[PDB]
Amino acid sequence: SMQIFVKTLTVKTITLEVEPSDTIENVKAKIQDKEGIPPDQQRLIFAGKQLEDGRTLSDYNIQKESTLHLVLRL
Amino acid sequence: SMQIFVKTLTVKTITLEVEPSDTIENVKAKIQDKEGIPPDQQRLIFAGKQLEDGRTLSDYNIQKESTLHLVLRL
Repeated sequence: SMQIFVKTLTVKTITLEVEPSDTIENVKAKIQDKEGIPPDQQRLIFAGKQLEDGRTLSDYNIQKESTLHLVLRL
Repeated sequence: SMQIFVKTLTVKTITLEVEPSDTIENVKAKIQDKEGIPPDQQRLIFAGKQLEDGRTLSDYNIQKESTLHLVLRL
């Protein structure tokens, strides 16, 4: 009869396949391919630091099964 | 070649087909059908007010194409 919309906000953990030498920028692109989030809205955080696009995961000693935090720009 | 995890707060907006006389409990039942969230783990919000199970969409003046907000609770 009638349609309503429900906007949901959940805690979600995504898994990515990466190389220690991938840049933060390449990681944001992989997040886009999986979530449809453009890279310019993505803020990636590890151990309290904002991750810089032009650096690699190894630059931040992001190892296997490390967990990044993704926060979106408003 | 490694696996990493990215934890994010993800926004998903769902559409529901309802009648103005549907109870909130009936609406949560439809959310379960489409997202698999049981009604007691659902915190359903309209216009900043938490919606009560025994009340209808009309009671809260929820009209066509209205948007509700949902977060998960234990």
